[PDB]
Amino acid sequence: SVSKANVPKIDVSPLFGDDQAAKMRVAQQIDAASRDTGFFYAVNHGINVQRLSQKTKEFHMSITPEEKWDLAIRAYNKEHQDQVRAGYYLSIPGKKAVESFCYLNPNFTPDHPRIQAKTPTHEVNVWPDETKHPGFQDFAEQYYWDVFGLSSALLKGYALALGKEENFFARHFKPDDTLASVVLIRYPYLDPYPEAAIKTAADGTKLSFEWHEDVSLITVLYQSNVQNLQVETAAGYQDIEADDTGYLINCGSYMAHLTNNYYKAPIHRVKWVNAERQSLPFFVNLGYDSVIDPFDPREPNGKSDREPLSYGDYLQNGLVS
Ligand SMILES: N[C@@H](CCCC(=O)N[C@@H]1C(=O)N2[C@@H]1S[C@H](CO)[C@@H]2C(=O)O)C(=O)O
Ligand SMILES: [Fe+2]
Repeated sequence: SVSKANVPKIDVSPLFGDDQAAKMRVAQQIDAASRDTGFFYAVNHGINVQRLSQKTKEFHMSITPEEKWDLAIRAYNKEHQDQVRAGYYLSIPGKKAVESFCYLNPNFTPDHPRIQAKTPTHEVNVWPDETKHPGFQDFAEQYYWDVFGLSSALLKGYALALGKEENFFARHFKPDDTLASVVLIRYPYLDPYPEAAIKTAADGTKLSFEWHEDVSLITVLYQSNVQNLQVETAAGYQDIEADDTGYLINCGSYMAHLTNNYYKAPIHRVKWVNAERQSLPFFVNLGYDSVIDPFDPREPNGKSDREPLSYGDYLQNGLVS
């Protein structure tokens, strides 16, 4: 069988406070995890994840085919040419099992300057009818800000881990312009399960999704308590244990770029499991114009031979790829 990946549980609660040495001890743990498998569980994070799971389940289980077309991104509904990112991503019964709903910064309203300019990667969220889904929009928007807050705290820990001041990343992660997204992914139980929705890896493993690096600075993920994720290490792919009380954290490829691969974006994949479950990532993205100068923490002078890349260029390029 597959070895279990080392995915430590880190109490991140000091990152919300003013005990600087305690924050450094958290930063060390983040450093160690980042340099090992690239994953850790954030615990004592303050978010009500059971309620998140319950509200998300109520939504997934009550939304109708009519509503899904009405909310569909343009890959599924040609009428919705402005919806590249935000909206409903339909299942295809007999073929594609997964379905999801993505939303972006609630501050991307029609009057937002980037929406007015039609800047790539910015969209105004779409929502189901309030009467059919009472409280869902308000809950989902509040969740965005709850997970934004956790993510800001985690970015302080990453900054300290890399030898920087604690606002090194967080100063570019702002409510008025963050390109961060929430995705509410449903993985269904199906009997029989469509073979066309099952991929097989080179090593024989049945997959729902093949290997990838995340398009993000960091990813902040809640999942149901059903083991499914694997990470590629030198020892081969290893199983990441489930923990539905914590947030699974890893770096995306923007972090790898900025740190000259000192904090790699780990390659990971999703095993096929025939189980009704949830995968609720928050992709921590900066602003469209955010640029952090690449560096290299392994080098005495900290200098890197990588070219600066704006977050908006990174994201546009990554989402297409
Ligand atoms: N629409 C988003 C970007 C979504 C990126 C994405 O689709 N991620 C993969 C996916 O689906 N999975 C990975 S992350 C996560 C596991 O690696 C999830 C899963 O399948 O569980 C946006 O515009 O910002
Ligand atoms: Fe991923």
